[PDB]
Amino acid sequence: KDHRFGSYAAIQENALAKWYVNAKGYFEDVANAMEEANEEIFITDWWLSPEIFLKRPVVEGNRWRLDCILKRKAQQGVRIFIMLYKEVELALGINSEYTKRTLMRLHPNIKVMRHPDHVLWAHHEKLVIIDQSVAFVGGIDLAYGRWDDNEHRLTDVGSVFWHGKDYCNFVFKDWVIDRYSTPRMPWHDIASAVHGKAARDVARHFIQRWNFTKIMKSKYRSLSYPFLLPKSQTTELRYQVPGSVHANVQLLRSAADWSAGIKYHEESIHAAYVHVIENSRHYIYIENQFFISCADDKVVFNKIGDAIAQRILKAHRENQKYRVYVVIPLLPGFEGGGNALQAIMHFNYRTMCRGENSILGQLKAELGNQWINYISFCGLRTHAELEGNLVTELIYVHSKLLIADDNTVIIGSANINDRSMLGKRDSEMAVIVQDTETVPSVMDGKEYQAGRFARGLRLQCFRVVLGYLDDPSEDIQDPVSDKFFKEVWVSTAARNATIYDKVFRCLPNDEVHNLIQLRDFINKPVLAKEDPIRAEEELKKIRGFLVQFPFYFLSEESLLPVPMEVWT
Ligand SMILES: *[PH-](=O)([O-])[O-]
Repeated sequence: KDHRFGSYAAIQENALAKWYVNAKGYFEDVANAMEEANEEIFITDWWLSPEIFLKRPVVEGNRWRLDCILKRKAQQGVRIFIMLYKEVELALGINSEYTKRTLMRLHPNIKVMRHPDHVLWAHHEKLVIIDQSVAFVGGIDLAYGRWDDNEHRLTDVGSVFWHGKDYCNFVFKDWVIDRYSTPRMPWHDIASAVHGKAARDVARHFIQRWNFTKIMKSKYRSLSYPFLLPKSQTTELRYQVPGSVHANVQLLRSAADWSAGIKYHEESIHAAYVHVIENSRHYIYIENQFFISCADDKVVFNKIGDAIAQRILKAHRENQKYRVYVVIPLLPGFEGGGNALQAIMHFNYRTMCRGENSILGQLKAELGNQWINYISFCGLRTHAELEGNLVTELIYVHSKLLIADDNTVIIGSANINDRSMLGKRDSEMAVIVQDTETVPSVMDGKEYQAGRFARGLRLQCFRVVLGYLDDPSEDIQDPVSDKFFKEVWVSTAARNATIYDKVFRCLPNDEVHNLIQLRDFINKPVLAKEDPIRAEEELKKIRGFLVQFPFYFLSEESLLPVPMEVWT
């Protein structure tokens, strides 16, 4: 049938849905949903690490370690199906071959596929579906480094939260791991759960890929790899994710012949994103790992960055208040080294501010200097003391999140880049949630009926990044007023950025325009070391994690050197 946005799935009205800010709650609920499975567990991952703990701090021994959960459910008769991305032979990587063997050795009811063969793009969706009745969709893999809570801690010297290989730091530091010298990289991300017919929609995507891959590879043609069947739409599971509310939901994906055997590619995530931006009335809030857009229909093609610029110019033309918040990582992570990092920085900046085609280029040409009233670009950072020394690290924004108007959300695996959005490249999954239940709220000082689901999630985002967890939240209730935008959002991002720059002289920043200035810069003395008493006094004025994004880091470098589309 013909569905909205050309999705493979219909709008499911009054579906029960949940959101997650960071992995702590997500992994706990996944663990409890799996514990209650009776028939089927389906898992997809870009990377899966079998020994991660889903509940922490650890008690009850290995009861909540991922491999032990799967094994005891398989032992009860639950059939477990796992699809892993097959990384290049030359990748240091994801170790999918080892992980497959580990998993299938736990019990015969556990069946694992890897795809694609290389003798290309990737499978990027991160899904857990239980009994085709509860499904989790997000940006969070069941993998090392992902677990985090809203404190985004840099340290763990008792090994209370990140045992062994789970203590990771994927930030580039070779411009030219041991937990006693080096802080971890915190993992900031977003996920969701859906129930009922919506969950059956997630299952259908997983079944389509499973059966497609089964018939395409010799090794999976045997009876031992079951042919999967969708649960009849006529028919649930004795688990409801606590905290869920009813809303209109719709599954969306990126998929194509190579990834799912469909003849015409699907790019319904992309379509949904452009639609939500175009129809927003008050604000959009983006947290995303990448920010590669602004189409020249030669090297970049997706329409999101141009939709943003054009929505702002409409607000200006109608003399309307409209805000765009953009939170991305301060540096790209690597999980080619430095030339890979630089290529992604090229395209992120190309979308933001480098070129007349940039978002800022387009706004300037029509708005000149008034662009500051409409958009703010940020990353995340934090600090701590490690073994008597002040340290800082960026917080990796791994999210793939769009919120509009406190009433519409898109959560999934798709990054703002062509790889995720065009549909023909990496395979991806997202869900759009549109509120049907509203609460009395405020929007530019005016009475406003906000959506239960989207407002709750936007407020939790705000609390995390602005520093209002467990605090009176009056200052953050209105997401578009001059008072909030200037005195809370833009002020926090500038204040924290200034403090971190002064205390740590950390990269990235607006002073370092070329790689040779970088080397000299980092050899200069650092206050955090020279006068820690004073540094610690200055850091007491930090509130939240938000920091203003530096437009001019490696300004003068041509950040390009492998085809371009690998980076875009
Ligand atoms: P994904 O795990 O690369 O965004």
